[PDB]
Amino acid sequence: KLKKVLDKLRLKRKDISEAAETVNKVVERLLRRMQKRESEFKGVEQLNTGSYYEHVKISAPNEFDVMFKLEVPRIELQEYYETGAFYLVKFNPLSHFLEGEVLSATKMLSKFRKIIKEEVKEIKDIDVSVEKEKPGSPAVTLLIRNPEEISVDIILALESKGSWPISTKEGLPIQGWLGTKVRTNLRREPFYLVPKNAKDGNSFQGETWRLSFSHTEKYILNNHGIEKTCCESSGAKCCRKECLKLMKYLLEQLKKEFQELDAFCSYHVKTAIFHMWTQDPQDSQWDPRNLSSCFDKLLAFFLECLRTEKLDHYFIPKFNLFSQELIDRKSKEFLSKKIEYERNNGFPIFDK
Amino acid sequence: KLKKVLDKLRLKRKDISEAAETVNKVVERLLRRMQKRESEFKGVEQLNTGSYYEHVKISAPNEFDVMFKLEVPRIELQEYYETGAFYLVKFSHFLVLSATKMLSKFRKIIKEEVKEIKDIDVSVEKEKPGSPAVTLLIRNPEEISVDIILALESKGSWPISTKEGLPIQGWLGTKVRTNLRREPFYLVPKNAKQGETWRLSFSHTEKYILNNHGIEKTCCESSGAKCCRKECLKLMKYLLEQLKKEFQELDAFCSYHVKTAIFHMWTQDPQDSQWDPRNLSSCFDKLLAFFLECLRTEKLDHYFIPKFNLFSQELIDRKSKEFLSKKIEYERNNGFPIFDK
DNA sequence: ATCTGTACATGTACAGAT
DNA sequence: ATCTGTACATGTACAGAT
DNA sequence: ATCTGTACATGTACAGAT
DNA sequence: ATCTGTACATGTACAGAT
Ligand SMILES: Nc1nc2c(ncn2[C@@H]2O[C@H](COP(=O)(O)O[C@@H]3[C@H](O)[C@@H](COP(=O)(O)OP(=O)(O)OP(=O)(O)O)O[C@H]3n3cnc4c(=O)[nH]c(N)nc43)[C@@H](O)[C@H]2O)c(=O)[nH]1
Ligand SMILES: Nc1nc2c(ncn2[C@@H]2O[C@H](COP(=O)(O)O[C@@H]3[C@H](O)[C@@H](COP(=O)(O)OP(=O)(O)OP(=O)(O)O)O[C@H]3n3cnc4c(=O)[nH]c(N)nc43)[C@@H](O)[C@H]2O)c(=O)[nH]1
Ligand SMILES: [Mn+2]
Ligand SMILES: [Mn+2]
Ligand SMILES: [Mn+2]
Ligand SMILES: [Mn+2]
Ligand SMILES: [Zn+2]
Ligand SMILES: [Zn+2]
Repeated sequence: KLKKVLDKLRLKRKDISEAAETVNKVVERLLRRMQKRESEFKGVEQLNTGSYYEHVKISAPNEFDVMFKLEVPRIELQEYYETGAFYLVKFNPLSHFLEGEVLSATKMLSKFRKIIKEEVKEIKDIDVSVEKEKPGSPAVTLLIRNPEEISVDIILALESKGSWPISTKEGLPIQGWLGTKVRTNLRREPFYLVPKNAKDGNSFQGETWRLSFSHTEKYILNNHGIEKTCCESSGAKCCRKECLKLMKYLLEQLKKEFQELDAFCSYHVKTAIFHMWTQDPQDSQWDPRNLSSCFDKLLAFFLECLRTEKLDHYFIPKFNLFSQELIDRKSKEFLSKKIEYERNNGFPIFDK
Repeated sequence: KLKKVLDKLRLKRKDISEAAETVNKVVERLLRRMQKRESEFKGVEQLNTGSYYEHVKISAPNEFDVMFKLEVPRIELQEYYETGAFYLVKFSHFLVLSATKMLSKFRKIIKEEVKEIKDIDVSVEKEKPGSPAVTLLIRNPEEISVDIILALESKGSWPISTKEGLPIQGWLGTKVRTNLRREPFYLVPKNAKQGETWRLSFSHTEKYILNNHGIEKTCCESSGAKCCRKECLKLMKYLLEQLKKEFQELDAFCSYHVKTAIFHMWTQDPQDSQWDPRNLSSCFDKLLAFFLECLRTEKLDHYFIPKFNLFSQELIDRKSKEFLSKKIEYERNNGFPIFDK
């Protein structure tokens, strides 16, 4: 039923290995070049993030997310107009990206990008170009034409080892689920800043960064139970990741047909399900035999977020991803009707 | 009932503070002398172990265990007569690495430093053979002992005899196990019974387990449910201590026996709900039953070293074991009279 | 001669394949 | 049920540098 | 290399509520 | 009698500074 859908969504070991071998070649080579010279990004380290590395990538192994993180000691953060998620950075190889002590995201991203393009240019091993910059994106995106099309977001990131910013104090409400020790430990890991890089025309546009908890989200996905043995070989298997996939698929399929859904992304579904997992902590509430009622209750939750125009960042409570400012009421009522319809007619869109 | 017993066993915030301040003074000072002065034990680091640091110490804060661990480069181990737990070490004034030679110098230093402490009342206990410890007796108005335990630290994968040990897969899980087994392992100068023999120590791992003892991550946390696993451990420790005070026939038994047994019980009964505080009685009782079966069958395997039987004939006489069986059985079947002294 | 950043060596969880 | 490739963590060997 | 500052877990003690 | 909330105490990991 939904079992058969997940079978379709299941990646193939063969495709995984073909995609993985090529992607690793390129990434490895880019990462070397960032140190290989007296470059401003020497010391940058690699951290694989996103769905593929969380084992929730569906349909094909054709999008990979990688974080090129750089430790910046001695950092002063200033929150950008109470938004919660956006900051200026202040205070050395970075010398050339400063705006009198302020660190320009776009200056740094540009140099990062220029290097990447140069390195890609000198790869006649594999078929690979760099995608035209999209505004409001921190990524340098590689398009690889293995006989199959594969995208890789290379994401520049600052790494701070200090305590997380105050706006996250009330975030990550895992106490009743994964517990206090997991939370304290996670919050001792560093936090990450990535360029916002929009070209809206607003003040500080080019010097604004945004927080990233991709590393933490990865730990959670791969350690998702109240019982330590959830999904392990001497444990009981849950259906938490399976729900995540199914919901990801509903949004993808809808997004490929209807352009009224451009404002929506998978991060919305991931955020929503983090909330659901907090709300329903017990592994027994995600029993595989209850895949249907579980997926259904996730859908119901998501619709309520759309209806009430409210879906809080899981790490930054005050930052509403479903604000009027970010997504139109119309866009939200439109997605509400499409989800409601699919739900009440057997999920036609799963058969396409 | 047994709730009332635990109250008696509960340490007092005041005594904890007084004992802790004095113990830390001494340990801090010993640790400095090992490093800040040019000794063979130059890079030695501190790691607190045992009941007090596991929060299972009963009655009084009067015995403290501390490990002075030393990072020692790539070493070769060779198993001492198949026991599983005892090894010779190989590859500087202690050379094959003699446990006794090393322990002696370690001890000499400690004695010298203790000698020049006019701050606090503190002597060094007469050496007990087949003990890895230098034991300090501190006469705060209250008597307090501190085992300073020399330990070699190896970063290599654990020895082959432990491959089948630490059977936590159905309890704490495979990820916890793999991770724990990536931590280093420790060799302690316990003389085996000879003089160049070390013994493995998993005090660091036992500490993680005591403080992360549930199948649910929230066991005993502030947004979790409280279990009675540590309470059973205390109760069983107390039964053994009280019995040991009365009967010399029980000199061969120690709390490590009880701790080992309960590790097995926790493995056998993984679910936090099987250690519900409302079931303190049935839980303690089933622990007793398990321990008697170990005594009856003369078998209690080291939790980390399966082939090493702590209840072998070679280590404890049949008579000693039948004697403890009768005493435990009696206490059990008459409401634990011994808990009222 | 010693030291070291880099690459290899070892081990295992996760999940896909048989 | 067993087997197998990938990703990821930690230990160690070593050519090139000091 | 060593030390201090910070944050929070695991305790204990006790009052007021259930 | 037990539970819940607060205060008070110790232990411990790690970052940033010296
Ligand atoms: N892969 C992917 N790309 C999408 C999706 N919807 C739109 N896009 C593309 O994103 C570009 C513009 O950026 P955006 O802000 O609209 O989209 C981001 C981000 O790209 C998307 C999720 O992408 P991901 O990080 O690769 O996701 P993951 O690996 O978890 O799953 P999968 O890739 O399999 O879907 O979500 C948006 N987003 C918004 N806020 C955040 C945030 O804080 N973190 C992250 N990680 N993403 C965020 C355009 O090219 C557009 O086409 C989509 O569903 N998937
Ligand atoms: N504290 C204590 N001392 C005891 C006990 N029974 C006997 N002793 C004294 O130890 C001397 C040496 O004999 P032993 O080798 O049989 O004793 C050891 C060890 O002393 C004892 C447990 O001591 P601990 O490590 O301080 O205990 P823990 O901190 O877990 O709890 P607590 O101190 O609250 O009881 O058990 C014996 N033992 C045997 N194998 C091991 C092992 O692998 N590890 C450890 N740690 N101990 C082991 C005798 O002369 C006597 O005076 C006793 O119950 N407690
Ligand atoms: Mn992705
Ligand atoms: Mn992406
Ligand atoms: Mn002890
Ligand atoms: Mn001791
Ligand atoms: Zn699971
Ligand atoms: Zn517990």
